[PDB]
Amino acid sequence: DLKLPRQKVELVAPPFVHAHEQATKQGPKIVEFKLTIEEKKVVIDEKGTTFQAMTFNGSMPGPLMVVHEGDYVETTLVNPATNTMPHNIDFHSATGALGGGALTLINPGEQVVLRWKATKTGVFVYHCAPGGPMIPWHVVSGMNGAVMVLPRDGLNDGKGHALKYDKVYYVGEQDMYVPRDEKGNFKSYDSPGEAFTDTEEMMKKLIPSHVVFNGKVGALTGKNALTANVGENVLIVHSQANRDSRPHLIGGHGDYVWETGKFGNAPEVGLETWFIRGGSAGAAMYKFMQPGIYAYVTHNLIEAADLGATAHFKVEGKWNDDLMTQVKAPAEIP
Amino acid sequence: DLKLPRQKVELVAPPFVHAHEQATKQGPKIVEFKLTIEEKKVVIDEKGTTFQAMTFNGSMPGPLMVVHEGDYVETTLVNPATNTMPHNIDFHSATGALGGGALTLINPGEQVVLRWKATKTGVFVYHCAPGGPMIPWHVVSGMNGAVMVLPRDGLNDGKGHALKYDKVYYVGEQDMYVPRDEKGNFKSYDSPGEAFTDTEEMMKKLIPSHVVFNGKVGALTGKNALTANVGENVLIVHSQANRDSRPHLIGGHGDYVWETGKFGNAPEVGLETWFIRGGSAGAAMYKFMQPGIYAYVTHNLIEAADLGATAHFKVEGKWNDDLMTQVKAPAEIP
Amino acid sequence: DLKLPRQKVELVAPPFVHAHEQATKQGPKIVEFKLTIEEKKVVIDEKGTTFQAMTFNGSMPGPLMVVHEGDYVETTLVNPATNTMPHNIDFHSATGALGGGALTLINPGEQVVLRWKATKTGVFVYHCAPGGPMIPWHVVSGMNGAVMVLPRDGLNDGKGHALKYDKVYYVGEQDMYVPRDEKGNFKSYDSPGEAFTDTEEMMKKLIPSHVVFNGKVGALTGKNALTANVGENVLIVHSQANRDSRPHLIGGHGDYVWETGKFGNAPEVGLETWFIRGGSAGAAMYKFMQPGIYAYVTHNLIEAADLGATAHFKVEGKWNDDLMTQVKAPAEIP
Ligand SMILES: OC[C@H]1O[C@@](CO)(O[C@H]2O[C@H](CO)[C@@H](O)[C@H](O)[C@H]2O)[C@@H](O)[C@@H]1O
Ligand SMILES: OC[C@H]1O[C@@](CO)(O[C@H]2O[C@H](CO)[C@@H](O)[C@H](O)[C@H]2O)[C@@H](O)[C@@H]1O
Ligand SMILES: OC[C@H]1O[C@@](CO)(O[C@H]2O[C@H](CO)[C@@H](O)[C@H](O)[C@H]2O)[C@@H](O)[C@@H]1O
Ligand SMILES: [Cu+2]
Ligand SMILES: [Cu+2]
Ligand SMILES: [Cu+2]
Ligand SMILES: [Cu+2]
Ligand SMILES: [Cu+2]
Ligand SMILES: [Cu+2]
Repeated sequence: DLKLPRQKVELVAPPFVHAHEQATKQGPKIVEFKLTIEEKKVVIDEKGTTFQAMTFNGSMPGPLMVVHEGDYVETTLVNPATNTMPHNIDFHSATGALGGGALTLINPGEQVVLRWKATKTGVFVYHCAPGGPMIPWHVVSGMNGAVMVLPRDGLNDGKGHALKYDKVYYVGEQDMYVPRDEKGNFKSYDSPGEAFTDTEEMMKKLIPSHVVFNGKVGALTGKNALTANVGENVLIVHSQANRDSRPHLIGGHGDYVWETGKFGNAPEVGLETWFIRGGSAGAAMYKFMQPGIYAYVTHNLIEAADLGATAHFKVEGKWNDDLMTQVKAPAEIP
Repeated sequence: DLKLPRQKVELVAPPFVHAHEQATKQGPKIVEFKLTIEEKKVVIDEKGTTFQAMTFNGSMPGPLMVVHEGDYVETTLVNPATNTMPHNIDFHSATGALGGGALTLINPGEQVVLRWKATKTGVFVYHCAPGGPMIPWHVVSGMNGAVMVLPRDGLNDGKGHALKYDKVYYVGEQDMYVPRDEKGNFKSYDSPGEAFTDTEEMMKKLIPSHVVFNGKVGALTGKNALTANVGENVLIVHSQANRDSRPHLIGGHGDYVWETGKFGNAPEVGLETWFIRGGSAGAAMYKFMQPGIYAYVTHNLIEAADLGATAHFKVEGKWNDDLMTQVKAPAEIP
Repeated sequence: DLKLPRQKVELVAPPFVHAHEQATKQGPKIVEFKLTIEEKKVVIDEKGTTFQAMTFNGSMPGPLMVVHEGDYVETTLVNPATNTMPHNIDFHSATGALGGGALTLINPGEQVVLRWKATKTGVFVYHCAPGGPMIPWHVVSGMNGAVMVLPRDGLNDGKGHALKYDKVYYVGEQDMYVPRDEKGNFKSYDSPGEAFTDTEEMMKKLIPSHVVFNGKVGALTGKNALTANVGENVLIVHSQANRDSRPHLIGGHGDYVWETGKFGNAPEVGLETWFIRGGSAGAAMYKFMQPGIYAYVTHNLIEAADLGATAHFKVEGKWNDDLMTQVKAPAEIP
């Protein structure tokens, strides 16, 4: 007999986040979301390597869901008949039934509706988990995203001061396991089922072939670079459902970071690089001080430069010579 | 001339913990423990793979030792003549002599008695360390456990409030390196000595064949699942003497977590997944809110599902529909 | 028009650190440093394995630079014509232009002068980053070091009390990727360019052949052991520009640790093992209580004992039997 107001959310594809309030005068609501599973072959690199992806809402990562502490999150999970496998959903933000996984197993052609109370604040992973060896395989195939549960008074610095972001981006990092043939080329497969045996053999060796942001090498570069202006406070939510990551903003800092991702704890200040434990999401806020190109990377630089894990920010504004200056340009040695 | 009262402890096999007080009105005591080394071939998986184990007290992990700050811990380490190698013990809780290792090297047929003052609170690893390349080999063969040093006033939340657990479990995670033959089957050996060359070659490649809790795949499942009731506050001590781990309670949380494991620091609150640095123990407390099956995993899901690192909790009590409910069971899509 | 006093620093090779004040009554200064790049073939192990190194100032790690909050750091980077490749420098302590990398790219025969304002306190990595796949390759070839930015009032414990160290050491950990030939011996190369193809293939597999402190197996052992006396408070700065590490002082503790390395955050107390995220530096302070040999390791014990990552401390002073004692020496079992 839960008679609270209902609110529908129109999810948007990462790295963007659906519109939301930080601090709110709204009381608890039932917030309604819909996720539709899509299994699909996608291209993950600039060489044309293909991958058997499985996704929530067609994206890797799945979209970021944003609610406030004490809301009830009501998700309709849909598994169309065009898919081949059973799927479910496990929210790390939720309490009971394996995070919802034990209540959401659906075959192709079915849907289910789960409600959970958002009793814990922070950013949290959600992922598919349809039992046994299928659990890692569905997650590393792309079936993961995140939810953010905000305090109703918004974020704070642990010393009584509000922290308000001007914009938020969600960076979902994906470790992928694409097998190679005898001569050393990546293999292509006709279905997720056909990719399973070779993929699992590689998975158990624990070394990914690719580590990407937003589903593909270079996804968050060029036309699709992240953007900001000097003076803007940007929140970057970072998740990794299976493997550790160490985010770093090249040329910047984490001014306020929740590396374990949970807003009941004060943020740490002034970090160079932070650590996202596999199976979690974290968040870092930075106020841009300088214009120009920044790279956002995992600071295993082999992964960042060679395996795919680099995003860019393009930042507009005025250069600050007090903070940094080229005193003397490259010249011949005296 | 140390004339304090003596107290003997009867150690018990993991995941259980010998009986102890949290807050105590006892003053410092000399607490007496005995560990007897056993080298033994064991089965580590449901396929019948064997492993040359080396253990404290016949178990992997070694038993949890519990004392209070300011106690003196007096350990009799015994290396029976039925063993083949020298062994020792290094306590991360202890100060000096390589943690005791430099004072406890014993050949088969010898015993030694070490006393150390428990000046640092928290959970800490202990492990064998008999010099050079033998150090990693004895540890990854199973020669590690943990000790817990409690404040005399018990645990607190860093904000002045007591945190009392209703029960404690010790989960020791073991990375194992079992070599394979040409056709790809795991190899069996007649002695630890015979397993050494092949095992060391694999170890140096840094990828385990198995990652297990309590010594074997499935050790903490079925009849041997962990248990709780709705409303019980459970402390889970987690150690990993060689390699990082990222614990996660599927369907729950870490309500209070000391991921670096040291009680001089306030716990973090409301975590989804925490991080145990290789060479350390950590502790997490959770009050169960929902009945049913939970899985406790490292959230590298490949390790958890495919390499062995999953435990279960079976929890009794009343389902809470406010926290989670299946609004609509699986049905055909409209 | 920046008219502050100038101060030159004479850098010294790691693990030592150039002389500096902790708390200072000096105001902001322009502190002047010079780094000269050297590409050179070096021996990294006791078997005589060679490696194509690239370094700042001829050392791995590069020297520790020490300044105070609000200083301006003016670095002359020199790339002599005896080198073969372009190089640059990226300071994680700096704000803008990819940490300075976008302003410091120099060919063999050129130098550049960069100034940045030290607005963030802590220890921070610096490394070369000359674009694309070259970034990881130059870093894992040895082109990284660290800078320490002290509060002007020196270090504190977060509870109002000064923490003053008696001496500081800088331990730079390097993951190295040396390829093997068919029969399994490590390969030697005539130039960094010639080592590139084989080295990159190995790098992308993410498993190092060697993990060393101060450039070589055994660098910080024997005549070159670290030293202290009972009663001395020693700060150990640890960096790792590419890969995670888990420092541990065998027989000691981290009395005060900033594992994310940033002095705006209070240190954690009483750690056994701490965690240095790849792409960062951290710092730990310990007051020695016992004489004798200590080992300082990463507590992946395979890396420590088998791949090269062990340093020693030799500590003078009086043994404390209250803290630890051998109650009974090794004797035959009754
Ligand atoms: O040329 C035959 C020879 O090649 C190997 C690979 O070294 O196997 C290749 O050819 C087989 C027969 O065509 C294929 O089945 C196999 O997939 C392919 O690798 C050898 O095993 C074989 O003797
Ligand atoms: O059949 C001989 C042929 O097999 C190889 C493996 O490819 O070696 C196998 O046989 C050897 C002789 O019986 C064994 O010593 C060895 O352990 C086994 O792998 C080849 O090396 C050999 O030419
Ligand atoms: O002995 C020839 C035989 O050896 C292999 C390695 O198994 O190749 C070796 O010899 C080649 C010719 O000398 C070299 O080019 C190569 O580098 C070396 O590995 C086989 O490929 C070849 O059939
Ligand atoms: Cu799925
Ligand atoms: Cu999960
Ligand atoms: Cu041993
Ligand atoms: Cu140890
Ligand atoms: Cu360089
Ligand atoms: Cu960097």
